Amino acid sequence: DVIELTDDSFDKNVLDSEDVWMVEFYAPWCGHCKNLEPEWAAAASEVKEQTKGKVKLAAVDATVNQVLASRYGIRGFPTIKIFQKGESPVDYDGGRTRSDIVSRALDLFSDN
Repeated sequence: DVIELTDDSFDKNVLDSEDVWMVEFYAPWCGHCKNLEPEWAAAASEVKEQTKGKVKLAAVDATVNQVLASRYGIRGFPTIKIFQKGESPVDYDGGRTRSDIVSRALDLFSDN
C-alpha cells in the first residue's frame, strides 16, 4: 500500500532502490493532505497491481522528518516528489485522480 518513510529509513528504501518512488510529503494538520489520503491510498493499490511494486507510493510526515524536509526544500504541503535511481527528485505536476497518478506511474514504469 503506502509506505511510511522517515529520516532514518529513506536513503536505503528510496535512494538505493531499483524501483521508482512517488512520495507525498505532508503535514498532519493540513486539510488538503487529509483529503488526499484516501485517493493516495487508492492510487497506491492500483499502482501496486499494475507494476507489482516496480513503482511504489510512499509518504513522509515532513514535520517530524526535518532532515528530509530540509534536503528536498519542502516549503509547502502536500508536495509530491518522484524519485528515480541516481537522480534528484522531480515534482509531480498532475491531479489527485487515480487516473492522473496511475498515468504518471505507468510512464515511470515504462522507462525504468
